[PDB]
Amino acid sequence: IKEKGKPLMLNPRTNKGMAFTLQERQMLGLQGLLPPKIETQDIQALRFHRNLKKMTSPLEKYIYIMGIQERNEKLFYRILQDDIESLMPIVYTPTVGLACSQYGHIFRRPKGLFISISDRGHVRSIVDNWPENHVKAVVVTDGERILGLGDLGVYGMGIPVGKLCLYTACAGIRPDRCLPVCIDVGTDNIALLKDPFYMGLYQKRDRTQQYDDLIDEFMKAITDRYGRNTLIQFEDFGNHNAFRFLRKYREKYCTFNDDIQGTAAVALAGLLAAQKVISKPISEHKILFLGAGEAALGIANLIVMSMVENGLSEQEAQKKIWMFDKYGLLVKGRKAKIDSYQEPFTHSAPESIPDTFEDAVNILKPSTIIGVAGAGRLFTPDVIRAMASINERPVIFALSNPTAQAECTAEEAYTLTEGRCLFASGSPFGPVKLTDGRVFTPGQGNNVYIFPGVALAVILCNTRHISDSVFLEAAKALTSQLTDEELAQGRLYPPLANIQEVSINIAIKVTEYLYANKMAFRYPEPEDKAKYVKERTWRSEYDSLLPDVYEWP
Amino acid sequence: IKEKGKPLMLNPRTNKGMAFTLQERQMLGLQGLLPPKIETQDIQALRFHRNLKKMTSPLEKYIYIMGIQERNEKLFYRILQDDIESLMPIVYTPTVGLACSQYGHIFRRPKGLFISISDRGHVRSIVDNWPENHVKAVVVTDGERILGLGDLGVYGMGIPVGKLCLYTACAGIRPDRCLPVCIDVGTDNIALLKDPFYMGLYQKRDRTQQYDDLIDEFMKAITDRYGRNTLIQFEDFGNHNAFRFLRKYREKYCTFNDDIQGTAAVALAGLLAAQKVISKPISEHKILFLGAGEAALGIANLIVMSMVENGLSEQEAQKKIWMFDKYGLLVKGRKAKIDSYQEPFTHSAPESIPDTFEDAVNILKPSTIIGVAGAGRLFTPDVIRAMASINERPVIFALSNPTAQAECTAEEAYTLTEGRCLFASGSPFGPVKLTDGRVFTPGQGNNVYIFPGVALAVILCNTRHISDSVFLEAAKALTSQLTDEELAQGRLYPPLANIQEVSINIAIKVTEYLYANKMAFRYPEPEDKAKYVKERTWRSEYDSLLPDVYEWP
Amino acid sequence: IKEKGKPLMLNPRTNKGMAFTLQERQMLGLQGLLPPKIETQDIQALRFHRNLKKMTSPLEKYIYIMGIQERNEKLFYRILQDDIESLMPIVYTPTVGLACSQYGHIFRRPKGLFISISDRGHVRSIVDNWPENHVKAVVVTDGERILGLGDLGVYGMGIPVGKLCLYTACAGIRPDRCLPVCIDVGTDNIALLKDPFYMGLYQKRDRTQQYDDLIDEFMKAITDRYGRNTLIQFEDFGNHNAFRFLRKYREKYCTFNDDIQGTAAVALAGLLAAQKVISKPISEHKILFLGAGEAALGIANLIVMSMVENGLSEQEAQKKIWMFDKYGLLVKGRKAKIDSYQEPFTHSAPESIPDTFEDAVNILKPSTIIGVAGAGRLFTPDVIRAMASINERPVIFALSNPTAQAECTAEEAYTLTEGRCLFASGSPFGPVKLTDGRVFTPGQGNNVYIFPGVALAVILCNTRHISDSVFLEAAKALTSQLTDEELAQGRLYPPLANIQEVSINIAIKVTEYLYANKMAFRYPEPEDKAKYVKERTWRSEYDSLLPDVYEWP
Ligand SMILES: NC(=O)c1ccc[n+]([C@@H]2O[C@H](COP(=O)([O-])OP(=O)(O)OC[C@H]3O[C@@H](n4cnc5c(N)ncnc54)[C@H](O)[C@@H]3O)[C@@H](O)[C@H]2O)c1
Ligand SMILES: NC(=O)c1ccc[n+]([C@@H]2O[C@H](COP(=O)([O-])OP(=O)(O)OC[C@H]3O[C@@H](n4cnc5c(N)ncnc54)[C@H](O)[C@@H]3O)[C@@H](O)[C@H]2O)c1
Ligand SMILES: NC(=O)c1ccc[n+]([C@@H]2O[C@H](COP(=O)([O-])OP(=O)(O)OC[C@H]3O[C@@H](n4cnc5c(N)ncnc54)[C@H](O)[C@@H]3O)[C@@H](O)[C@H]2O)c1
Ligand SMILES: NC(=O)c1ccc[n+]([C@@H]2O[C@H](COP(=O)([O-])OP(=O)(O)OC[C@H]3O[C@@H](n4cnc5c(N)ncnc54)[C@H](O)[C@@H]3O)[C@@H](O)[C@H]2O)c1
Ligand SMILES: NC(=O)c1ccc[n+]([C@@H]2O[C@H](COP(=O)([O-])OP(=O)(O)OC[C@H]3O[C@@H](n4cnc5c(N)ncnc54)[C@H](O)[C@@H]3O)[C@@H](O)[C@H]2O)c1
Ligand SMILES: NC(=O)c1ccc[n+]([C@@H]2O[C@H](COP(=O)([O-])OP(=O)(O)OC[C@H]3O[C@@H](n4cnc5c(N)ncnc54)[C@H](O)[C@@H]3O)[C@@H](O)[C@H]2O)c1
Ligand SMILES: O=C([O-])C(O)C(=O)[O-]
Ligand SMILES: O=C([O-])C(O)C(=O)[O-]
Ligand SMILES: O=C([O-])C(O)C(=O)[O-]
Ligand SMILES: [Mg+2]
Ligand SMILES: [Mg+2]
Ligand SMILES: [Mg+2]
Repeated sequence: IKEKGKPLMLNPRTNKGMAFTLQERQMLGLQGLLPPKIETQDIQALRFHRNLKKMTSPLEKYIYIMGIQERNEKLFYRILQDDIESLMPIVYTPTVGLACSQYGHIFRRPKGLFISISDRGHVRSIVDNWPENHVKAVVVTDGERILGLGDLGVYGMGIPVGKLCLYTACAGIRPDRCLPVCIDVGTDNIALLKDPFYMGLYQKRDRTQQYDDLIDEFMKAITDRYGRNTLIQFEDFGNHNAFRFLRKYREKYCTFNDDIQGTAAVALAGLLAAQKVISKPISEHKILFLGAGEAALGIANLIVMSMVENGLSEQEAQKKIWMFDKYGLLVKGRKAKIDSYQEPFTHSAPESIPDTFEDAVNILKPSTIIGVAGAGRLFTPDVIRAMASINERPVIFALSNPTAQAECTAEEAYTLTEGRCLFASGSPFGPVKLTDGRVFTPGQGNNVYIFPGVALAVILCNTRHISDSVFLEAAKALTSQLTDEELAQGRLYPPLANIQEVSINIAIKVTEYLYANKMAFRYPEPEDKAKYVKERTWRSEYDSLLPDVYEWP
Repeated sequence: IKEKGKPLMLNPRTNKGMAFTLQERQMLGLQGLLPPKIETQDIQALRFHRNLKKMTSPLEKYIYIMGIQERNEKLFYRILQDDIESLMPIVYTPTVGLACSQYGHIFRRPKGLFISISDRGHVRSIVDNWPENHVKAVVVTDGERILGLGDLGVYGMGIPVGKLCLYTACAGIRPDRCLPVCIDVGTDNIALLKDPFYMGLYQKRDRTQQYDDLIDEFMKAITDRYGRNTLIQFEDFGNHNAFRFLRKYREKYCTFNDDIQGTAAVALAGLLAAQKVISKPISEHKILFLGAGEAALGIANLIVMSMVENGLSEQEAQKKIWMFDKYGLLVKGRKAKIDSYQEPFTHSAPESIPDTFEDAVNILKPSTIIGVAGAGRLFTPDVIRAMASINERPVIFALSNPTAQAECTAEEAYTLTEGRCLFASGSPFGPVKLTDGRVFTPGQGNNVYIFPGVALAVILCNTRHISDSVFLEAAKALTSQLTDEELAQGRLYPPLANIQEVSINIAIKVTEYLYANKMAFRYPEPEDKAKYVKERTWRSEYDSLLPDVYEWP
Repeated sequence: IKEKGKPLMLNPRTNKGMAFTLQERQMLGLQGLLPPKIETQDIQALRFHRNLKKMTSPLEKYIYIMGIQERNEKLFYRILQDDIESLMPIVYTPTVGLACSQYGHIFRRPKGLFISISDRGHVRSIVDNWPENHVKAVVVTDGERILGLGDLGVYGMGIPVGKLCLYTACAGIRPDRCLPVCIDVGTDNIALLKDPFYMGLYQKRDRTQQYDDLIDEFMKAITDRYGRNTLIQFEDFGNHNAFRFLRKYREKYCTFNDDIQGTAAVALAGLLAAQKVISKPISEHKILFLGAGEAALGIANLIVMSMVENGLSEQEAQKKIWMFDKYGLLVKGRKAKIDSYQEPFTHSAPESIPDTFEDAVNILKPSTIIGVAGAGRLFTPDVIRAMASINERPVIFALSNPTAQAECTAEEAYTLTEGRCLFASGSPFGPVKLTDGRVFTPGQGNNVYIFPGVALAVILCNTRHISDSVFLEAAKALTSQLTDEELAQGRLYPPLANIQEVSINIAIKVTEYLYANKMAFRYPEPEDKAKYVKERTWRSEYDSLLPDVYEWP
């Protein structure tokens, strides 16, 4: 580092607090600016964990923990590192959604880069304003589809901020190499538009060509400063834009859309674990999605990709997938429009056309039900019992977020199906003890199990473009870590507590994969990928800031 | 110092070059950015002296020495400290004059603060731009009367730059507590106006109320940022303005005029010493100046002041002084105009009116002749032979600078009067050996003998305004240091080799005087003035940049 | 740019002098710190050229131009650009060697990075100390074979500084992306060892493994901070080490040796041109080198590379080349040893063994004579007259530097062979007018025609390793720019005045080549190489530093 004195205390990337040794203190000119006591990170964490236990509401705790990050980065990740399983719900879903829902009211210090449509033509001057000079990963949003909460405009910057947090907390990507970005083109949320605390532009969402230049000007400005192979992960964009931007840049830049492909990998991994227990014939497999958007279409494809790879032709596989959106079942010739991506899963209409999802479930008789509408409890007990009746061991995936927008709860799933089902939820749900003593621990089908390890590998391997197979592999690497004993208690995914090692494990297998497919451009090719990855992960342990002083002979 | 790395080297105020000890190098991040050798200031000064010897021209030497000032401040002053008497003619008169004459051609790096009439109304933003926060001394010019060279416009910034050099070199005034300023309101110098290299406004001198308001705004802006008692020394302004500004601000700010008052002190000191060898009766004294501007009136003033303190009434004192300017003898009722300041020295015309200065010397028959017209060799051999005939020991002062503007040379003074005369010149002149073997070492009547010492006192004493009697006392304190032996060799002033110690001794005498007259506001009053002063002179030895590291009990 | 105020003027990479516009002065906090005048780069260079035309000696000039670089970088390259042909001899051979010869005496401000054997184990800390964080090209030396001046220790940093100047002055490589490095491991020059001004370690050259460790620690340190394909150009190392390191790193890093491969490329281009005038049958070709080190071996091998490319087998190619070193002709069975590299040109002794070069010339009767011993005038008139007698059109190359160590002069060559020869020198020589009115313009066989454009292409194409074919192509690309009429005046090389375009042209021909050979890794591959290259060349014109201020809708 190049600065000394107070500036080392103000910069959270360098600030250690009373953890600065007396040498550093005296040496860097901090002596007298800190109390005579010299703490350890151990104690600093203690003070936090003790102060946090006294808090009552999650948003109060979210404001607290996120405030460390703007104070002392290393202690902040040490805090997360100490108990990820418990800080997850606060720093990530569901509390992150409640946070964005009132970002402008709890705003203290700003985080991330902000790019509004009012800066069109100068997106590069802004980019150049970012303090970090070696960014490797960018997570971008326009806040049109923030979780299942809809259009939150600029109030949505809490999403990329919380995702990049997991980048470091789970895969150990360097914090100073990540960059959260929020593109402000207006908002259609009228409540926000009449809110004095709104942080974005007081205008409705611009949907013209002006919008497309902007993302273009952005993509180009970013790569022009940080490199052509900078990882750019699109997050929570509208359905229309997510797909068109993914198809627009996936081959131009190193980009991927978490909501489309990240979600695919995790659901496929969970579905894969489920087959481990059901061992049902690939032929008698039938899946019905609640929703036909980004996630549904992404999961659908990756699933067909696993089927193809397992025999079933692309066609015979797609015929195993049905989708039910806000207008009903996707069937050929329906009044409601079907897009390019849906075509493949739109079939000739069944005998009777379902009016309700419970109808679809009874007409189709699916073996798997995956909710991805973000519309609420659409998996009524009638739907669940329906499934429980149709399937000895039905697979129910309630993946919408946050919790309030989930299709159903761990509670209802297990209870209504009498502990026969295979439950998975996008948001956290506690274990479920049944009258008859049995206890089920539900897994969390969240992309957070994929995107950190998959971003690690892509960065470390200097990959140029992310192919969809990479996510097929990352799904296998994930489900390859589920133990028969973890499987034993209802978990379709490895314990969240072990997410850091799982991530790392995924990143390794994925790099191995990239190199093996001539997709990794880092030279030379490490002989031992495992060692290559672990040797490169960022640690939260304070680093010495003392000058290199040595004697001359 | 609060910086580290390359910046310490870029800043000449902190730069040591190869003198940065190895520890400083490693601790301040300079290791690798400097050659493996660790020199001593002593070696550094050798390199310089070794190099300067190879140089043929003074301007080439000036460009070189002034260049250390913009590279290594400590080394630069060390260099001057090494041999002030030989470096003076270069860094100062006469070489400075020649440097100013083409400042625009030899420009490398800018020095000082520049304020042009075009910045009117914003002078304070400019002042706030100065990097140094605790200025205590300012030397300012508008370049209208640069030495005897006339209006040189912004090319005259070399003057304030050199006066402040001799502030530190002679009196040990901190270099970062000094600020040379240039007020560019245009120039009347046709040549510079048609010169592509000129550094100021291409416009005739602004002599409207716009100018007076600029000076005012400057005086205010400066004191507003640094203090009401900040020392402002006016240098080389036009006759009219010099007086106008001095009367206007001498009681408002802590300011003085060097050309008027600094000159007066030195011509008095010299005149005092001369009287020691002559011991002529006060009644018989009769002085005649060649010139009647700033210096002549400033000296005529202090002379009269002495005479009054030694009997004579101010009225009869004045009557012993005569003046002869570009239009001839100042006499009551002459056609050319006399002003407020010259009226006391404009007398009823003599029996015959002198056409030339030689005529004056013969009609008037003065004991002392003080040249200060800045017009060249006006003290013709005849003027000289005339004086030696009129007086046994004539007193001849050729004070105009630079050397080419001087009224005569030592060589002419001594040889033409047969070593009888008592000479002093404004510019440097070497010893003169007469054919009869006698060797006379002329003294230099230059205000550099006065301003550095007076400035240090006024600063250290937190004095608010500088009265004329303070320059009277600085004259006594200067003459009181001339030894009989030095007097014996024709020196009317202490060797210039001892200018540093002469200056500090004058500093102490003036401080003693200030506190004695209730004009010093520094509390508490230092019991021992002498030590108080020497205790606070800036030294040229490299200081340590290492931090204050020490173990804890 | 992230800094305002004085720091912008101190940093030469940003400083514009009086070239800062009034808007920038006011906006960046420089108003008042610069004279009221606003100059253009055009007048700034005018002042320089005018000031320089007054200087008498080249070292005094070299000191003046190199100081501009430490004051205002863009103006420095502007003056260079203005007349490269005239400033070449000063900023480069022969004045650069003269400067090096007494680097410690003319030392003003440090340039480049220094790494001594005493920093072994902390080389990374030294590199981390370098202000620029995006270096792409490095020119490193140990001052062991500085030109034909031998061991100059650290006084040799002048060389890597000057080479990196031609990088920018000729191929428009960004100055801030270049890093000159000097490795001080001691020196054997006793004259330096007892020199009080010497800037390195007062110890004899360390030649143990500790030396190999250091070079290795540097190689890693460098790539660690700036990337695995950072260009590292070894310059003027000892014969043994030059080859040792080339063989050792050429495949691990992106490195090359200027003295070895550079010279090869430039001599082959000159030879090639000469073959255009001679048309001699490949069969009848016979080459004899004066010297058998870095340069000779490097040229020898590239010559062979070309003959084999045109029929001749490697074996019969080598048979055409003879070398005469300080011990005499390299023949099989001689007492003076022969290394691995010379083995190929160490033939069975001729009839009569030559004791002098003149003998070798008359024994062997070569068609081409290439002096590269740096031992002085060894191409005696007798040696020349002999060549003119043996060959109607003899090819004489006096490639040693500086001019004093050159084998012979242009005048000697042309005059003694009566304008029949084909001359090329490694140092500048004026045209030669023969008594019969004929005027010859000798070419300059200096690698300066090669290393810039080649470095540009390698940098631009992100090449990982530099093959020897690259230099073959660079030779063709260079000789392909010589014009009939240019040849017509005896030029075996394009005029030096066009050195910039030539470089760029060679740069493009090489990247086209790199790409065509799958040796460039910059993604994606530009369709039009020409535009791609001119697109990215650093320009000497001042860039605006004004922030991007724009109105919001
Ligand atoms: N768990 C994870 O890893 C993860 C990842 C990404 C998105 N999600 C969640 O998935 C939900 C939807 O996101 P998306 O990207 O698929 O959105 P989208 O807007 O692209 O698609 C939503 C789909 O659900 C349909 N729908 C809406 N209301 C419906 C209703 N009442 N009945 C039936 N269908 C209805 C819509 O027609 C649409 O096809 C969000 O709540 C989001 O939080 C979860
Ligand atoms: N001050 C600076 O600008 C600076 C300082 C140190 C290193 N660097 C860069 O780092 C590279 C040196 O290679 P290396 O050993 O660091 O990695 P590497 O070459 O093994 O890995 C390849 C890429 O992965 C990135 N990377 C490695 N670990 C990362 C992590 N934990 N989180 C996010 N990104 C990570 C690297 O930046 C690199 O571009 C050089 O290309 C250099 O430009 C820059
Ligand atoms: N970083 C800073 O801003 C800084 C640092 C050290 C001291 N100071 C100032 O210095 C004063 C401390 O008292 P002191 O004992 O040094 O002085 P002092 O009280 O004995 O002297 C009186 C005045 O003369 C000035 N002075 C002393 N030596 C000087 C010199 N060699 N050249 C030019 N001016 C000189 C002082 O600034 C002071 O204003 C305080 O007023 C303080 O504000 C400021
Ligand atoms: N040695 C020192 O310490 C010192 C200090 C200040 C000024 N000076 C020198 O004194 C000279 C004048 O400065 P000033 O401030 O008195 O200037 P000024 O402009 O105030 O006055 C100059 C006077 O000289 C007169 N004059 C000009 N030419 C004359 C001539 N040819 N014959 C007779 N009289 C003539 C003018 O009429 C005018 O009255 C300058 O050359 C200056 O360098 C020396
Ligand atoms: N502040 C910074 O750290 C910063 C700022 C701007 C650009 N960059 C870097 O520059 C690259 C952007 O692409 P580009 O259009 O500059 O080049 P490019 O991608 O077309 O060229 C490929 C390589 O050539 C280098 N290069 C280009 N011109 C050069 C020149 N004139 N002299 C020396 N090297 C030159 C680049 O550094 C790059 O690594 C990115 O890799 C980015 O990391 C870094
Ligand atoms: N013009 C260019 O572009 C260019 C480039 C690189 C080197 N050079 C010059 O080439 C010269 C040598 O460089 P190098 O790297 O080849 O050196 P080197 O030390 O590797 O080889 C020098 C050779 O000259 C021989 N030699 C020495 N004295 C001799 C003598 N008196 N008679 C016959 N042979 C003698 C040595 O035996 C040795 O074989 C230097 O003067 C250098 O300036 C020129
Ligand atoms: O961000 C997320 O956690 C997920 O992609 C979602 O939208 O639910
Ligand atoms: O500047 C001086 O040294 C003096 O006041 C003069 O004007 O000659
Ligand atoms: O560096 C040079 O100028 C050249 O390679 C030489 O050694 O003569
Ligand atoms: Mg999301
Ligand atoms: Mg003056
Ligand atoms: Mg060389």
